[PDB]
Amino acid sequence: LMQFTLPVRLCKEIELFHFDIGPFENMWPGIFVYMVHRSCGTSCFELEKLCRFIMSVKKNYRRVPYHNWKHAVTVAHCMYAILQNNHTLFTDLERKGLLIACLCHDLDHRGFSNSYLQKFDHPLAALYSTSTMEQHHFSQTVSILQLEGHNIFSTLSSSEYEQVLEIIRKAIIATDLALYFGNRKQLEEMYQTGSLNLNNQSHRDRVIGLMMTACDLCSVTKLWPVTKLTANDIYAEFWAEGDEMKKLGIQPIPMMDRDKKDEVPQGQLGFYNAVAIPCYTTLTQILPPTEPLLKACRDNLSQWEKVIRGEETATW
Ligand SMILES: CC(=O)Nc1cccc(OCCCOc2ncnc3scc(-c4ccc(F)cc4)c23)c1
Ligand SMILES: [Zn+2]
Repeated sequence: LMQFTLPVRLCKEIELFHFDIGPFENMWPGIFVYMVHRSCGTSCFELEKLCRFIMSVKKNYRRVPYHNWKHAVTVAHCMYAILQNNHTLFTDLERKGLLIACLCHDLDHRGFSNSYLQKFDHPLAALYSTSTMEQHHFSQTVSILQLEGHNIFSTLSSSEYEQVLEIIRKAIIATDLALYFGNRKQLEEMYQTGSLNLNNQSHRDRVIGLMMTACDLCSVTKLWPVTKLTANDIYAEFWAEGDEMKKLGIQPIPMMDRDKKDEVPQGQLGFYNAVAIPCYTTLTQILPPTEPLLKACRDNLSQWEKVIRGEETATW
């Protein structure tokens, strides 16, 4: 049988949460196939159909500084590290579904938030009033699955197929950060009152939603030099959206204003405190083997504090 392999440094480092997939774009499909085979087995997909699916997904990602193909594969790797560190918790269907959801979660992203679509009066905002881009990303995912030769789920019953596309739909909708706050608040209550039950489908959903936020934000869990350079890509998108807000005659929030770069360090502190730390804290309480994400997140907050106090500087 045909079992994908990696050079020794990659074969080992890929098991770690802080793995960087590197600058060689033509290696990323091989990295993804490798992760699926070790996460779900050589059986769970027809390799011809998989590679065809991957290459069409790649084609429907755009040339944007942050929400691109590299990000898709990076987010899938985080989900792979979480699945491999908790191999006993997830069904055969959830493992298959979640690596696909991660690869597809940002399909056809143009570097703009839901707010900008609503202020621009984009057509997708008429089709879907909430989680605008995220419902688009999912309907893109369904389209690629319905292309001739791309149905990587072709061997499932009508029943399992519907279950796997409901896992993918909810997984992709949960990457809407507006939904994250309430989702994590409810999980924190259910954990502390001891009512959280992984056998309750409704509880599993919320838990899978937190994992998707954790994987989506995973650039804050890398080593500082990777985190620091990804920050330049994130703000490159943010500043372009701020410029497009000014063209509609709207003053953008300061974090989207390229005239307020000075405020980024303090902005990153807010983000680590209000979003990142709480996210990996709750994920670690529910899934203890995910502690390294929280630890790497705390290390980077401590690096942004160093930047504020002038003992360290980011050029951007
Ligand atoms: C105090 C406070 O609440 N701050 C606060 C709250 C809410 C969002 C907020 O964004 C701060 C901008 C830095 O954003 C980021 N900063 C570092 N890493 C990453 S990885 C993904 C994002 C990312 C995050 C939000 C997106 F909409 C789009 C991508 C991101 C900051
Ligand atoms: Zn994403």
